[PDB]
Formats: sequence, C-alpha cells, structure tokens
Amino acid sequence: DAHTPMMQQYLRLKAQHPEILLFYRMGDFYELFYDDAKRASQLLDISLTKRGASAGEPIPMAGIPYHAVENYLAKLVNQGESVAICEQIGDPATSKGPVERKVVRIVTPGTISDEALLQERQDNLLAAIWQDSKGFGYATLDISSGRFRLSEPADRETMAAELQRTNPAELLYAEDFAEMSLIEGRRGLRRRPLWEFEIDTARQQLNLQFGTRDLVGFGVENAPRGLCAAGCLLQYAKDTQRTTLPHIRSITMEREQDSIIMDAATRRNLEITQNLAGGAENTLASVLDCTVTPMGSRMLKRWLHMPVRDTRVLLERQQTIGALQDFTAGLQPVLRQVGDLERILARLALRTARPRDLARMRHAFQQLPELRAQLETVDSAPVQALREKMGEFAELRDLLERAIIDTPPVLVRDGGVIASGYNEELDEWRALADGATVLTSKGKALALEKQLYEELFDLLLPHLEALQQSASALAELDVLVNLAERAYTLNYTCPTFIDKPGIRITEGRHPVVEQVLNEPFIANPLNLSPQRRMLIITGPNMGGKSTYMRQTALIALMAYIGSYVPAQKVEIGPIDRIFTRVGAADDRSTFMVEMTETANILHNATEYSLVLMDEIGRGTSTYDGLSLAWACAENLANKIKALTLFATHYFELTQLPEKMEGVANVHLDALEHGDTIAFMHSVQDGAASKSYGLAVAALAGVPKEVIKRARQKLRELESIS
Amino acid sequence: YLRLKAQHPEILLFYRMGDFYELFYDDAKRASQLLDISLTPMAGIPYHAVENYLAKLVNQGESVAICEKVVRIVTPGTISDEALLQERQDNLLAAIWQDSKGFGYATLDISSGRFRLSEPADRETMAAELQRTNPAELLYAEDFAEMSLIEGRRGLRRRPLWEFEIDTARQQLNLQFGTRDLVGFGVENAPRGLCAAGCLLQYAKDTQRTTLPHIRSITMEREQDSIIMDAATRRNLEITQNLAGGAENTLASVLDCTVTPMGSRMLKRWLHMPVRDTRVLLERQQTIGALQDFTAGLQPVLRQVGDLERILARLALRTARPRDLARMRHAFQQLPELRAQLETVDSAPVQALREKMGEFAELRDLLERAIIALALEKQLYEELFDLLLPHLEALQQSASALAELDVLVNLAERAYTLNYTCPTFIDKPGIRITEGRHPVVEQVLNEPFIANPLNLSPQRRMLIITGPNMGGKSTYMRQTALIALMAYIGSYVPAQKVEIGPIDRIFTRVGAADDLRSTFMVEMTETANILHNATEYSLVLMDEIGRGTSTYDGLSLAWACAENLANKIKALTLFATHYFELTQLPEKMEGVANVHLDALEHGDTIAFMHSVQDGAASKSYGLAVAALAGVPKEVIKRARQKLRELESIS
Ligand SMILES: Nc1ncnc2c1ncn2[C@@H]1O[C@H](COP(=O)(O)OP(=O)(O)O)[C@@H](O)[C@H]1O
Ligand SMILES: Nc1ncnc2c1ncn2[C@@H]1O[C@H](COP(=O)(O)OP(=O)(O)O)[C@@H](O)[C@H]1O
Repeated sequence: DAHTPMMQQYLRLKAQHPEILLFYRMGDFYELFYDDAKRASQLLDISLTKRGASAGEPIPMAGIPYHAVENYLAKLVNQGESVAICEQIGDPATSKGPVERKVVRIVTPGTISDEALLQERQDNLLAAIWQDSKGFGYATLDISSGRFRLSEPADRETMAAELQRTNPAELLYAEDFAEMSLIEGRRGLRRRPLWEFEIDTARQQLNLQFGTRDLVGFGVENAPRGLCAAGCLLQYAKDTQRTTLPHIRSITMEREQDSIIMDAATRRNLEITQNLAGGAENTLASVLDCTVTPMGSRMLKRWLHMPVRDTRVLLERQQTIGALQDFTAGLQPVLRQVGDLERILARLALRTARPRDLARMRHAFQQLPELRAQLETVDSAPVQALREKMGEFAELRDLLERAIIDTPPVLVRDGGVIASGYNEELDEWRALADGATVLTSKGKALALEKQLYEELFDLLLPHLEALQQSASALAELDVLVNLAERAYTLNYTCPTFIDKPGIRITEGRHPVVEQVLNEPFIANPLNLSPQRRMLIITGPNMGGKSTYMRQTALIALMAYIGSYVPAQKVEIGPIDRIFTRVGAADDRSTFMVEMTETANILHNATEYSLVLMDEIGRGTSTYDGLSLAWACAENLANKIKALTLFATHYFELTQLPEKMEGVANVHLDALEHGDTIAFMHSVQDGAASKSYGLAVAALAGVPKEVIKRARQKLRELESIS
Repeated sequence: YLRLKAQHPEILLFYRMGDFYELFYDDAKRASQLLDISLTPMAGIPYHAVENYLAKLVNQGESVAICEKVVRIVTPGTISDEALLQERQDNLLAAIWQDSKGFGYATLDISSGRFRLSEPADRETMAAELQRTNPAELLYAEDFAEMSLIEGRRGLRRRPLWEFEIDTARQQLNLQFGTRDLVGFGVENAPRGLCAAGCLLQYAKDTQRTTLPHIRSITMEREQDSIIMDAATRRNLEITQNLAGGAENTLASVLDCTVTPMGSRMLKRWLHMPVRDTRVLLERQQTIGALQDFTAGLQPVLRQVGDLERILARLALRTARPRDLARMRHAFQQLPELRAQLETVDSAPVQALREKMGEFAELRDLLERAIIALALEKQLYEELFDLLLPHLEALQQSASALAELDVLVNLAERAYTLNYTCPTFIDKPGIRITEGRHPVVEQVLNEPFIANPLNLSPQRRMLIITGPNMGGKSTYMRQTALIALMAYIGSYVPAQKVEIGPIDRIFTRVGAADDLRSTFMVEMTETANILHNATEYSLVLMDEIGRGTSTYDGLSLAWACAENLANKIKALTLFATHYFELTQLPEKMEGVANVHLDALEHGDTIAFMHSVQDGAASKSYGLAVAALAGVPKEVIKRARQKLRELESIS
C-alpha cells in the first residue's frame, strides 16, 4: 500500500527471483533499485542515483540503455553474475494500471545464446552436479547447439578431470553436496533446492521433453543419478528461457569405455588448446587448426578433448580425408562462406535469431549445391553419406530470398528486412509510407513485418531437425577438409590401427616444435610394444628430453582424433588413458603436488594406459627421490604394465633393464668436437656413460687438478657400484 | 652537417633545425626504429621534449651528440640530468684497455665526482668489475682482444688507439688534479689503469666540452682494502636487484628506509663495496649506537635535506637547476638543528661528522637572497655556481657526511625496530652467529621466522646443508652471507650477537639454473672462477651444487669442489646440497659439519619448523609426504625398502 503501484509490481517480480539481479524496462533504460542499484554501481561502474522519493521512502536507483545492455551482460557473465531480463508485455496506453511486465528470460552464464556474449571458437556449457553415497550424477547441456550429455563419474578424482574438461561457465549443485572443495572456486556457482533432484520428476520431465515414452531409446534409463541432474538442468534451462526447447531433441551417455580418459593434469601439460602460461600460442590446436569456420574449430577442439576409441569411426574419417585431399583447394573457399550455422539454428530454435543470421543461413544454402557438385565427383561411401546428410533446402532458400532482402539490417525493430512483394499487404503498407516521399500505416507495416518475421520461424520450424543434421555434417566436413590440407602441407601420413596396445613411429617429428622452430627439427623414430613398453630417457639439460616424450603422446592423441600424423608412418594400439606427470615448480609443497598426481597414476593406470612421467625422483633428498621413482617405475612395469616414457636425471634408474623386463634406456646426446658442444636433438640407445659435464668442465676450465679430482671420483663411484 | 657527423660518425647526432632536431640517412633509420617516430632519409623530435627521447635512447644505451658546433655529447655514462637517472641507482662511466701484462679499468661517477681506477689481473676479474659497476656506457680500444666481455654491454663505444697512450695520460691526469705527481694519490705505480683514466677524463671532457673541477681526486681500489664479490654472487644475494630483475624482496628493500635517495645509493655502494679496515667499522658502529636514542628526532630533519650529492655534481658541471638549489638551501637550514642534536650526542666520530658538515650559513644567506624570467633565473644559478666553487670541496665533504649520517641513522632505526645488535670484529677469519634471523623473509612473511645460530671457525669452516625443499635449505646460508656482508658495511645485524673474522671475497653459486653457453657450462664457469680466485679469507656459498644432469657426473664435480675448497683454498663454505652422499664428508674430510633444517611430521600435518640442528634426516619429509595423498601402501612400503637399501649400501 505504501509503495506506488509500479514498485508494488516490481517488489513481487523481484520476490520471484530475489537471489539474482533484475533488469526492469522503463522508457529506454533498465532501472535497478535499492541493493541491486548498489551492486550494479560497483560492477557496471554506472552512477548510483536515488529515484525521486514521491512515496517518501529512499529508492537507490541505477539505469543502463537498452541498446547497450549486451555490453553490461558481458561484464556480468565474466564476473559469473546471473541477471533476469523483464519486459513490458502489454501496451502501456491500454493498461490503466502498471503495464503487465513479465520476466522474458534469465541470463545465466550457462544459458547465454547471444553471439555477442560467446567467444566464436569456444563452446559455452551449462551443467549441474548431484552427490549420492554410491557416486555422482553429472549432466551437461550445450544450449548454443542443443547438444545434451550425461555421465556418472565413479569418484572425486574423476569429478575434477570432468570439471576441467567441461570447464562449465556455470555449475548448479545441491545444498547437501559433501565435497565442496571441487565446487568452490568455479565461476557462476549456484546452490539449489533438494526437491529439484527427485528421480521420479526427472523420469517424467525428460520423457515429456523428448516426446519418447521410454528413455530406453537413448540408453539412459539404467543411470538414474545422472538423470536427476538432467531433470534439474532441463527445468533450469526451461525456467531460464521461459520457452520450449525443441532443438534439445536427444540425450547421450558419454561412456568412459568409448573415449580416451585424459586426467585434468595431463591436459594442461599437453597444451592441447591452452598453454601452461594460459596463452593460445604454441598449442597443439594452433598447429593443427587452419579451419575456415568457427564451428569446425569447436568440433575439432571437442574431438581433441574427447578422442574416440571405436576403430570404425576412425577408418571412416581417414578414408574421407584421403579422398578430400585432391579437392581441398576447391573445398576450403566455399566452406568459408557457410557461416556459424550451428549457433544460428539454436537462435532460430529459441526464436532469438536476427536477420543477419538469416542472411548467413540463406548464404549457406547457396553454397550447398556447389558443395554437392564437388562432393559428387569424390568417390567415397562416407563422403556421399555426408553429401546426403547436408540436404538441399532449395525451396527454403527460395522462401528466404523471397522473404528477406540480400543484405538485411541487424535489427527487425526498424524493418526493411523482408524482400518486397513477399506479402502483397506488406507492399500495400510500404506504398503509403513511400507516398509521402501515415504513422499508423508505418506501424501497420512494422507490426506486419514482425508478424511475418515470426511466421519465417514457423515455416522453418518443421525442418529444424534436418537443418541440425545439416550443420552437424558441414562442421564435420570442415574438420576433415582442414586435416587433409594440413596433411598435404605438413607431409602427414595416415596411421594404421592395430589390435594390440603399442605405438610404432618412423621419422617422428613433434608438431608444435617443428612449426615454431626456425632451425630444422631432427626427427626420431620411437617404438612401444608389449615388450618395448618402458623407455628410460636420460641426457643433457636443454637437450629436449621432455619434447621427445611429448611428440609420442600428441601423435597418440592425433591417431585417436582420426587425423594423419607428422611422421612417415605411425602404427597405434588401443589406449584407454593418457597420464602425464611434470614436476617443475611449487604450485601443497611441490613434492606433495607431485605425489598427489603420481598416486592417481599408480591406481588409475591399466595395460591400455600411456604414461609420461617427467623429472620424477625430484625428491629433495637424492636417497628419498631415488626410493620413490625407482619403485614407481617398477610398479608401472610389474603390475600396471602400461606404456611409459620416463624422463629421469637419475643415472641409477638406467640399471632397470638388467633388473626388470620391458625397460629400455634411450638418451638424447649432445656431441662434442674439439671445444664446441652441439645439440643434436636426436635419440640413441642406452646412455652417455661419460656425461657432457666432464667435457663442459674443460670449457671455461676449472683448475686442472679439480677436473682431474672429479675424474678420480667418477671412476671411484662407478667402480664401487 | 656532414663535417659535424664526420667528427663523431660512430654515434647519433641531434642537429638543431627548429624544435625538430633533424636526423638524416642511417641516423633517421635508427631513430625511426627506437623512438618509433615515422621515417620520412629524415626524422625529427621537438627540442622541449628532447629529454623524454634521450631517456628512451639512454635505456637502449644509444649515445647522442647535441649540436646548436656540438654543445655537449649526451652519453649513457655522463647523464647528469635527474630525469635520466633512477633516484636510488648509481650511474657510472668507464673505459677498458688490454696490455699483455693485464687490463687497465677506470671508472668515473660523473654524478658524484668520485673517480676510481683498478688493474684487475685477468679476464674473470674484469667481468666481476664490469657487473659491479654495471656501466651504462663502456669505452674500449680497437685492439681489444677479449670482445666476449665487451659485446652485449649497453652503450658500447670503440675508440682511437692514440687516446690510450701512457705519456698523454700522465700529463692529462696531473693537469686536471693540479698536482705535479700522481704519487699524491698512489696511482703512479699503475700505468695501465692511468691510460684508461686519461681517455675517460678526455671523454668526459669531450662529452661536457668544459673543465671538471668536482673530479678533484683519483683513488686506487686495492683488492686488499675491500671485499671482492664476483659478478655472479651479486645476482644471487639479490643485494639490489633480484634474479627476476625486480627491486622487490631485496636486501636493499628491507635495509632501505633511508630518508634521502643519496643515503640509499651510499648504502648500495657500501653493500657493493664492503670495507675491510676495522677502524672505519668501529667508528660507524659507535656512531650508530649513539644515534639509536635520538633516531626518532633525527629521521624527520634528515628527510628535508634532499639529494645533495647529485645536486653538487650538477652544480659543479654548471648544469644544476633552481629546484636543486631550493633543496641545497633547505639542507643548509636543516644543518644547525642537526648540529644541535649531534652536539648533545657523546661520541668522537659524531662530533667529527658534525664538523665535516660545517655551517655554510653565509651560503644559505646568499641562496635565501638569490632564490625564492627563465633567462634571469638561469643567469642567477650560473652566478651561484661561481660563488660556491671555492667551497665546492667542503660542500662535497658535507654531502659525504650527510649521506653517511642518513645511512647510520637508517641502520639505527632498523636496529631499534628489528632488534639488531652490534657485531664485534675478531682477528681470526671465523663467523659466529647467535639467534640468526634472515632479514628479507622475516619482513615479508606472516608466520614467525624461527631464528637459528651458526658457527664458522678455522675448524668449523665448512657446513653441509641438507633437508626438505621448501625447508629454507637456501635461506639459511643466504642469512649468514647477508649478515657477514652487513657486518662489513659496519651496520648492526638481525641476531642476538655476531662475531666476524676478516673476509677478502664472498663467492656464491645459487642453483636452479635453467637458462641457456649451456646452463651447466654457465654453472661450471662460475665454479671454475671461484676455485681459481678463492683464498683462506674467502666466504663461499655453493647452493644446489652438483646439479649435473647425470647424478653420477654431478656427484664427482661437487664432491671434488668441496674437497678443493677444504684442502687447499681453506675458505669458509655453506654448501646447500640436495645430495645425501655429501653428508659423509665430515668422516672423510676435516672442517666439514652437517647441519639440517627438518620440517616436523606429527599426526597428519607437516610443520615448516625452519629450525637448524646438527646431523641430517635419513627419513626425509618425502616418505611422510608420500603417506599424505597416499600412494598405494605397497608402493610407499617399497620406497622404505629401497631407502633402507640405499643408506645401508653407503
Ligand atoms: N628435435 C629437436 N630439434 C631441434 N631443436 C629442438 C628439438 N627438441 C627440442 N628442441 C629445442 O631445444 C629446446 C629444449 O628445451 P626443453 O625441451 O625444455 O629441454 P629439456 O626438456 O631438456 O629441459 C626447445 O625449446 C627447442 O627450442
Ligand atoms: N622460518 C620460517 N618459517 C616459516 N616459513 C618460512 C621461514 N623461512 C622462510 N619461510 C617461507 O618458506 C619458503 C621456503 O621456500 P624456499 O625459500 O624456496 O625454499 P628453499 O630455500 O629450500 O629453496 C620461503 O620462501 C618463505 O616464504
């Protein structure tokens, strides 16, 4: 009663969502009040003012222009701040009371579909997490693509590997979640009510959204813990969008058995997309990525993060890439003009697509027939299958050309989007507007343009499933064409898959180093087999002991993304997990951090695992480090029976081949001719018994007695041993 | 212009052509690359903003001549302008000349008038001198054989051979000083150094186009009269600059709350040149103890003094500005109150320092009368330079006392705040410390620093440091060296009591070197340097020594390095060694004693005690750390089996 009718309406609207900020449309500004005005002034840096106190109560107020809202939304999403958007639904002149305002959408870091808020080559994801005594249910939704996934990771360590791989911009969780260490520090962190994670409500909700009576159609019925998170995520997405989500037409279970399980730590060391420094330079992706479209880059980045294990999918991709290699020069320019179809289709599905997006959609439709013509000559069963999957949609292109001008404006607010004569009534209203060169006829024309603009979505709504299938094939083709182009330019050769685990490489060249090094990369062959599983690496510092191992792992990863390899020939055996340990500096004390990942390597690793221990035995006491690494390799080669490329400074771990089977010493050797040392960066058998250090002692010579005394001591140490 | 450029063709020239000093041909190309000004060949920059571009070029070590006839040559060595000078870092100018007998190295601090000379015996000493001076500019002769030391230095200048003739130098140095014989400064018996001095004096004269009366003396820096720190040791102790190149977490950052930048520079010079004579140190300590009671009163008055030493040199060069004169008159106003506070103090050096500062009351009256139209003010300071010239020698003595007093007061304030106690000097070369506290970490760490005693003697010369990483294995040795260095600067020490023995050289080989000369080559180069130039009076701090890529290879080198350091060199050492095979040295070699910092393990928590004790931890914090975030119990058990095997075989 004390509040004026406009504030009474706002107070109830804020009461619906009191834990999140709200943008309330008034005139041309979204006004924030009281505590919200205070927070906005702190982050958006907008002036905090006070709304005039006609009621008498002070109302702290802040306002931002509607046309520049996206910039403020970007600032909030970086801070992980959820914001609700509310708009005037009724016409204010007709409404005697405050105009009926409703929350149109809730902008949350997870459900941002606006292109302005999305990095082009990075996928945005929304996920929720739930904990049962038995295990954890983790769900993920790519709202920007409609891609929906689910998983049930067995333990806390798996939860961390999944959380880094997904890197969710927003994470939902429950008040009862016990392990708050993993949850804390995540951006856009949300706590939720217990009732949202009920299994029965989820079973009905998922079936209703899909339209399928049984989730058995997607093989998710046997995993209830994950479904509970999915239902909350689906409800949260439905609540955040306030609309149906037809594009989210399927659920998939990401099976640990069907993919290479890379620990979060291995991912940072490989520098797959982001370096240890946090840069996007010297990455495996930049060397492997010269793709024309962002959709292809994201699919490539997803492929890198999720290497597939099934042989059939790999054999299908390689044959296609080899066939496409001849036409790659013709294919790359046409695919560039396709545009961001996957995000454009999701915006169309949400009815939030803009005319510029529609121009790219029709433009992609124009590129499809030429692609079909070039693909028809290519003789491969998958290439023809991809050609069929794209579809024609020529009638829809004709409809779009008829219903949109060739170069449309960004906003439908000012019109001039529909091509003339699509609607005889539209041209009739436009004729009155051009007659002067009438405000009611201008409004009639604009409202008709908006009504037809809604109809354009309705015309394309039935084919949305086919259009989504088309975008899946086009991005899929872009990756295959790029891998062929890179293979032709960087002389990559296809690697055969063999039944037994084991990697054999000939003339192996590390991809990132060879591209970024002016001096030639000296290539080295490597062999891993049931017998050649363990290689101890020794040699001079700055001798690239670390790079030799990185080359093998990146080659092994590339083999499982289905691409060619920077070697004359590669032979690869099935691999379940890739483990990497590199101890370089304190992050827990350095040794504690080194031990934590190593403990994980000692339990998780299995016969199909590839391990890359580096600088192990960095134990502060030489006796202490020697005891742990010597046992760690022995356990890695006695029970785990994994493949390892141990990089060890220790010269006492070079006696392993005599004591243990499967170990083989290999050393990168720097040559010394006269008084000059050279870095060969090449791999040779065994190790340099007389280290470069004695010769280095002669360079910038220490007193001759001192160098002689060392020779006496080195002879004494080896002889006593 | 072509004739003017021909006179100095090896350096850039600013040619006055309106505000824009127009540069042409190759000079225009270089200016476009560095000043980032568009190349049109010709380039130009405004006369009023010349100082900003000069600063950009000086950082790059590019000498520039200024012509209006060349009026002056602005070179990185002779930058007297305050805008081009870091307030708390010394700027120097030096030349180097090579004879078959040895090398002659000269240095001139143009910003103080302090002129020094030396004849280092070999190439390794030249590098130590070059880094200590860090000369922003270095002059050398076309015949110089060892170009490895010269190349990579900023402001590198090649010079004609005739400039390095001994006869011209003997006459030139005598003429500038006005003394018939250089025997008055004891430099006559060192001709190789004098040749460099003459070129440097001529170069300074050529660069300024004027006489240099402030340069009234030359001194021979005798290796016997100072502690000789090698270039590498200086980078590791982070005395003024950290390994990262920052000015943070430095011994200077903790020891420097000086009220005037001159005091910081004098402190930095004292740190860079520790004195060996006991009398100068006993004089300083008695003064600091007497000042400790009045430190609170002394600090505010000394802050108002200003940068007198650089102001006097600018006054001497006739390049001082009125803002500097306001600080000079202000310092003159502060002197009587200082004399009043110092008069009550009962100490022989404090009264001697009081006499050295003097009154200069007539000069203060003249300055108050002559300072509160740029041409009129410029005329005024030029007149003032002439008036203050006869007393310039006394004023230079006054700035030496004022900066010296600021250092003693700052050290007393630090002593009062951080409970520093004076260290007595002993004839025998041994360092005994009680409740020793490392200065930097106790001043940047929230949790309490745990202090530890250390003993070094003719018998306790070598200490092997072992124990956990992140256990301050490195910090303990750094604490002793910084204390030993601080004892020879004459300051109090962060401990209950310190006893110090005479030290000729401080050598350090800090570890963790992963920068490419390969890393191991750089590592042995500094070790080779120590084992050739170390003596009985040397204090050595090998750290992470024996980081040979092959553990067997590194073990032979470090084990031998220690044996040579304790059989012939007989120096004092604080070896920090990861190797647990160097813990057997006390049985094998006399003079070695094991000391270890051990993080304790009680229940499921590790505590960083940072406490020093005799012996070493056979069971490392790592076996306990293996239990935390536990590896499979069999794996940790297998390490115990191996740890028992490794120690038992030894
Ligand atoms: N095969 C190679 N051919 C040529 N240069 C190489 C090769 N491998 C490495 N390098 C170079 O040598 C350097 C070695 O650095 P790094 O791999 O960190 O050495 P280490 O692992 O021995 O410490 C690399 O930065 C790279 O420039
Ligand atoms: N007495 C002390 N008590 C607690 N922490 C300390 C103490 N002395 C130093 N530290 C802290 O512990 C750290 C140990 O790391 P670091 O000095 O790199 O180890 P190390 O000297 O073995 O290389 C120091 O950097 C400092 O932050």
